[PDB]
Order: sequence, then C-alpha cells, then structure tokens
Amino acid sequence: GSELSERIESFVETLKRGGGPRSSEEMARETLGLLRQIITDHRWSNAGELMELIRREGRRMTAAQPSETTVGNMVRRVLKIIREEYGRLHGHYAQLQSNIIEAINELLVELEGTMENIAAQALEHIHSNEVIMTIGFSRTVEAFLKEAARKRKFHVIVAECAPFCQGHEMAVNLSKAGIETTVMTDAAIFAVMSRVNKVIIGTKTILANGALRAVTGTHTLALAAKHHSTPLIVCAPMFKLSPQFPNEEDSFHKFVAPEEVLPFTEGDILEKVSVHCPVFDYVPPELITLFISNIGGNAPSYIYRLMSELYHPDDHVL
Amino acid sequence: GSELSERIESFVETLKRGGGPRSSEEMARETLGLLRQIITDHRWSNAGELMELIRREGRRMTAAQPSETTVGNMVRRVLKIIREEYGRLHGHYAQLQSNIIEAINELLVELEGTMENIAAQALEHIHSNEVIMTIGFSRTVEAFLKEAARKRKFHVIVAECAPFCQGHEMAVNLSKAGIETTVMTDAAIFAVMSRVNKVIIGTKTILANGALRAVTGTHTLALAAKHHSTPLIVCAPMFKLSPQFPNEEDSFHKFVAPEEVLPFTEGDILEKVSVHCPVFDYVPPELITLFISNIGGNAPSYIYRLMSELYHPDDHVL
Ligand SMILES: O=C(COc1ccc(Cl)cc1)N[C@H]1CC[C@H](NC(=O)COc2ccc(Cl)cc2)CC1
Repeated sequence: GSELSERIESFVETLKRGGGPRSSEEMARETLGLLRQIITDHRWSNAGELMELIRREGRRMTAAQPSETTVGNMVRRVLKIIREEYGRLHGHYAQLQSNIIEAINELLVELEGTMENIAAQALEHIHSNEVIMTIGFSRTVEAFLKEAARKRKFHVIVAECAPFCQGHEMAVNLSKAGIETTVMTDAAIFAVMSRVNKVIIGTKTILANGALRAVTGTHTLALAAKHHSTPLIVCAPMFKLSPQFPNEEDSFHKFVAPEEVLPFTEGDILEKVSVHCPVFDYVPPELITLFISNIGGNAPSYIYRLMSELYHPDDHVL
Repeated sequence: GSELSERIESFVETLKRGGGPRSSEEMARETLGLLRQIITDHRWSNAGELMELIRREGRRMTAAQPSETTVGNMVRRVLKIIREEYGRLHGHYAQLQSNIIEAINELLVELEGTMENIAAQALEHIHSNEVIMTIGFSRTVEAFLKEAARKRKFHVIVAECAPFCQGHEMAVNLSKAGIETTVMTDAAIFAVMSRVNKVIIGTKTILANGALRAVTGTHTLALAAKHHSTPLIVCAPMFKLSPQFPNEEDSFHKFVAPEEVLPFTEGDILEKVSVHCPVFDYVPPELITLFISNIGGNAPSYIYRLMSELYHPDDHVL
C-alpha cells in the first residue's frame, strides 16, 4: 500500500532522472523484485485484472524512460509467463499465485547465470593472435574477453564511445587482466579497420527485426566491418530483446545535454549553433552476423523466433 | 646473314617449344640483343623500310608464342623509339643508326635497374607485423619482400599456384631469408583471406585497360580481396605493359598438357573426360588497387598514360 506505492514512485523517478542502477542486470533484478512485490501484496479475482494492473503499472515505467526498454520487455515477459500459467490452468487464487512465485524465482535463476553461460561458450569464438575491436563499455563483452584470454593470447582494440569517454574504463579493466589493449578515438575506426579481424560489441536493445541500438558510433563500425567483410559478434543477454519495431514508435535515440560535446565556456557562438548529442544509434540487422546469448549463438534471421518464444503479439503495444 | 638468320630461327623455336629463358628480364635483354644485332648487320635506305622489317620479324615471334607478350611489346617500344628518332631527325644513314644504338643501350641501362628501383621504393609500402599474401613465383615480389624485411618484421602467406607447384620455391627462397612464411594451397585462399591485410602479387602482362594476366588462380585472390576490401599491390616492370586489349584478340590463356592436373595413370576414365589446364587467368582492372613500377606507384586508372608515353597507336596490330 504505502510502501508499495512509495517504492514504485521511487523507481519511476529513478528512471526519470538518470540511469539507476548502473548495471542493466541489476535493473532487471530490481524489475523482477518490483513485480514480485506488486503481486505478493495485492488482491485480484481474475488473472486479466492482474494483467491490466501490470499493464497500467508498466505504462508509467515506459513513459518514465522510453530509451530503457529493459523494464518494459521484462514486464512483457512476466505478462506472457502469467498468461501461460493461466492457459495451463484454464484448459485459482493461491495456486496461480504460487505458480507465479516459482516462475519468477526460476526467471531469477535463469537471469543470474546469463553472463556465466556467455563466458562458458566464450571459448568457441576466440583464437590465438587475434585482433578484436569493441566500442563503449559493457560487462558482458569484457567478461567474454577476460574469459577468452584465460587460454588464448590475442589483442583487443578498445575504441572509446566518445560523447563521454566511458571506454577508458573498459580499457583499464582489460589491461589489468592483460589483454594487450590499444586505446584510440572514434575518428580512427575505418583507419584501423583494415587490421581488425572481428568486431565484438554489446548492445542496449535488440529490436524485432534483429536490429539493435547500442553505444553511439557503432553503426559506423558496422558499416566499416561490412566494407571489410568482418563478422560482427553481439554478446547480448535475452532481456535486451524487445518487440518494438524501429520505425513504429518515436523517441528511438536518447538525447542528453550538449555540454559533453561542446562546453558552456565556448562563448557567444553558443546562441547560433544547434548541438545535438545522441548517445545511441540505429544498426540494421543486415550489418550483423551473429548474436551471442546464454542459450547459444543465434542469427539476425532468427530473432523473430525468440520473439515468438518469449513474447506474445497482443502485448507489443503494452 | 647466316648467323643472323640462325640466331633468329633459334630464338623463334625456343619461344615455340617452351619458356626460354626462364627469367622475363633475361628474355627482354635477349630481345634487345636480337634487335641491336638485326639493326647492326643489315642495310636500309629509308627508316620505314626498317620499320617494316622489324614488323615482319616481330610477327613471327608473336605467332611463335602468343602468350609471351614481352618480346612483342619490346619490339613495339623499339619501333616507337626509332619513330621518335626519325621524327626528331625529320623536322640520315649513320647518324640515325648511332642514335638507335645509344637509345637501345640507354634502354638496357634503364632495364637493368628496374627491380633495383622497385626494391628501392619497397620501403614505403610495408610496415611491421603485417600479413602478406602472394601467389605463384616471381623474382620482383620476392625481391620486394626480402628488401622490405631488412628493416621490418612481418609475415608472408606464400600461396602456391598449383597447376605445378612453383610457389614452393618462393616459400623456400623466402624462408632462407627469414620472412616467417606459411605454405598452403589454392583451396584455402578465402579461408585465410579474413586475416590477410594486403595482397602483393606479380603479373605476366599488363593490358591496355589496366587489366593483367598472371599466374592462375589470382583472379580468385582478387575477388576475395575485393570482398575483404584489401588493397592489391602489383609489383610489375614496365616491359610487361602491352596495348593488347582483352577481348580484341584470341589466344589469351596459355594451355599446357593436362598431365600436371590429371596424370596418365588414371585409367579408362581418361577417354570420356575433358581436362583443361590454363596456367594464366584474366584479372579486370577494377579488382586492382596499385601498380608498382620502377618509376613510381601508378593507378589502374593511369595505365593508358603509360601506354601513350611508351607506345604508338599505329603499332597496336603489329
Ligand atoms: O600485434 C598485433 C596488433 O594488432 C593491432 C594493434 C593496434 C591496431 Cl590500431 C591495429 C592492430 N596484430 C598481429 C595479429 C596477428 C597477425 N598475424 C600473425 O601473427 C600471423 O599471421 C598469419 C599466419 C598464418 C596464416 Cl594462415 C594467417 C595469418 C600479425 C599482427
């Protein structure tokens, strides 16, 4: 009641203001915690009433941060789980609730071992004396690299995503493990791409076409990799996979303050300039070769089957 | 007279039977020796009579081995040299002959230092820790590599041209110099092409389009390099440049016995099979990035200017 609405309002304002928490897996765990806390302390007669309640509570989290699709498609996965439980019990008050409890607990068991399974199958994609190029900062790709370097000796080009230099942290965290890393800017991507053998990047949101949004400037890396014919490896979990079509809804990119691009101390020329800072970008699925999830490697021509197995077509509007 | 026609007949039968001599530079030096010997021991009143005599003597060498264009376009270069001498003396018996003597001597002075100038400018195209892939056997490319390895440390993939494995000699002659070479077949070209940074090949004949014939299977290497966007380096002298257009005349490829592909001890299935062995292939000029001659690096969109500076348009039929 009071604590429920208090924590819901706190989560909504946390998604409205900034990125809280920092890890997307931690935000997914807090999303499952919010959904189990909202189903354990409420009352319903029909399962469709709970479906409408979860939809009404998810619309606010979607309108809080539209660029954060993880809470929205996790709400949609929990909606499909509750729909499948109502379907298997339809062909109902405490038994359905206990089934929802054990299913969301099984979802946390599956979600805690996602990066572990990605690091487990990391060995079948990296050979010795290999030139790797990445962009931005992501825990999945650096875990991939620090597991692949346990038995193999290779090189990683840590290209920074530079609206704000977050890839320096990835370069330092790899060089502490000894991956023989090299730091450059966004302007040397195609200049170094003639020596890059594979492209291993992360993403923020996998779309329904197999398209993906990620840290900005990676569409340029995908174009240079398609020019030089190198395969792209997308190490991405199964909760960044969303049924939002690219040109269907607006607010695709996330815009931040232009201070990180052009500072406030520039002068009188700030009045007559328009400085936009997209921290994301669009990558079409034909520029992608392989997706790496915790269940195995999948093609961009196979994301629709995971969409059918994880999502329901009457929930794509939410 | 007798010794002249004897040596002409010997050179004609040597070009009819096989490849004699083995080096193309040695054959060019013997071509200039044959042309100076045929002009020093004969009589003419007009320069056009000598032009028709050199044309009549060059038609036999062209019909001897049509795949050996070096003697034909060297005869054509000497024809343009004698035409320019007649032009500068037109705006004449011993002075024109002495001018032809000093011009062909200057042509030998320019021809002896071709591979030396290619090895001199070899340094501005090779960097350290580089993956090079070659095909066949050629003295220019191996001289390029053994000069480039005097100050740089890199790797060469010596892919064999395999109607008959001649690239093994190139691999041994490089591994005696320590280039850290690797030997494979023609079937692993696109399999290894995802780690190849540059393609450095030789050629047999540069055509008028900028197209080239070389040791066979290099069109496949050019297609794989165009797929993986690596630049092609053609280390080729300025006497393999000929005005013969690709689709203009017949007998482009040189066919040899099918014994090197399928042996005589195969059995009864040799009666009902057609085994063809082209030891050359066609490479279009859009699959080529850069030509390396002794005067400097030139584009495939610049071969026509060397054609205008070295050849005359009334001599392309010969
Ligand atoms: O050391 C590096 C550093 O790479 C970079 C560092 C920085 C930048 Cl900006 C770009 C690239 N790269 C090595 C990676 C192995 C390669 N190849 C080999 O060592 C051997 O190559 C072979 C050998 C055999 C075959 Cl069949 C194919 C390739 C040499 C260059």
